[PDB]
Amino acid sequence: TCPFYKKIPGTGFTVDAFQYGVVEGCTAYFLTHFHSDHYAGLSKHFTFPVYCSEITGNLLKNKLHVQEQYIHPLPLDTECIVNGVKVVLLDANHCPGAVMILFYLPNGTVILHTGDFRADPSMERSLLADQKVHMLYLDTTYCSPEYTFPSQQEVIRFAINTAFEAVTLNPHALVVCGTYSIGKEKVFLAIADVLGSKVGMSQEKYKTLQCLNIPEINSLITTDMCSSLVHLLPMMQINFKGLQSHLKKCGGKYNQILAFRPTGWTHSNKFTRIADVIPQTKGNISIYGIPYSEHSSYLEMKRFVQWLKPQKIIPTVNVGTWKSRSTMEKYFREWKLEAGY
Ligand code: NI
Repeated sequence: TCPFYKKIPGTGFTVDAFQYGVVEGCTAYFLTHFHSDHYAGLSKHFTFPVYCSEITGNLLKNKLHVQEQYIHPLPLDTECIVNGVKVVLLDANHCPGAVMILFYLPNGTVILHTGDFRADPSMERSLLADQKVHMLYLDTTYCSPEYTFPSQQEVIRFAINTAFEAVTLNPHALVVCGTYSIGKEKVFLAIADVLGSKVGMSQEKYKTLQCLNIPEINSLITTDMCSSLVHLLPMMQINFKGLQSHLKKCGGKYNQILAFRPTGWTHSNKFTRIADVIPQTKGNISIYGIPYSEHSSYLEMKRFVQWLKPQKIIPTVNVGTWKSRSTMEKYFREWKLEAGY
């Protein structure tokens, strides 16, 4: 059954709750972003109102075939009325089209639902600055102090420098980047830009990218593999067997592959810096795991929450075990005692 952490009290709303069938008493289903664990259950046969960003709405229509009459896109940073309740959508700094949602309850309570987010100080100057938030439904993916990671900017600088050096030393080297969802587009776009190439990909992934309102996108991507020296493949194909295979397919146009695997966190984050990363190398193939995250680090999370000073926190991630739940509740209390709310 639908868990309590997906229901917004005092409303007939649910958030990211599409795999339970009809939810008794739901008059509007919000969708924070187009990642499969969040939209799981949506299809062309859905007949209830879905509220979301413009970009998520483009993906629901073109990739899922949800019918236009059930998709209600809203602009960001704008007070809107939905079924009699004032809401605002804010940029979540996650993947394209990902939002946080502010609900203004008839009783005066204000609730923020982060969806999936990477907290940033710029959020402290959004419409969140303007009033008190009583309850926070929080993306707690990396809620433990071991989780450190570098800025997105640092990671992109590393990738750009690594690729440019390799291809300038060997003009017959191929760059490959893995993907399995939207998100992390900066990795493959930044590498292609330094190499004076478009990025080449499959027809299904090009279609996906043409939904995302990225400026000048026609100048940046293509379905013609042969013309391009940065290719995208399914993350499942980013390994030696999969890459050797792929290298054959270009027909001796390339003699070396340099591949990136954008992970979230991995335990080499605890012992190594970005300046000191190394790849796995079998022959003329090298695979780099780069810690490009679209979720808050523990310190970014903690800063956000200490700034917001909510009355109550409801975790939406790692909630399945008593041990995780208890650990999270301990950090929340530390934070509140340190900051004095
Ligand atoms: Ni996500």
